[PDB]
Amino acid sequence: TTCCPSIVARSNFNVCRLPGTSEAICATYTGCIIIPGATCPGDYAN
Repeated sequence: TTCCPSIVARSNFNVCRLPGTSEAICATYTGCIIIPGATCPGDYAN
């Protein structure tokens, strides 16, 4: 599951993913995170 710290970060993440870039690279690129669960925390609400 991906969780993002802000709207901007999510929007950036989604563009990063368009060419097929791995989630892990898009995460470090944007500040979004990958978690094994489905429940994003309050400080990664977007």
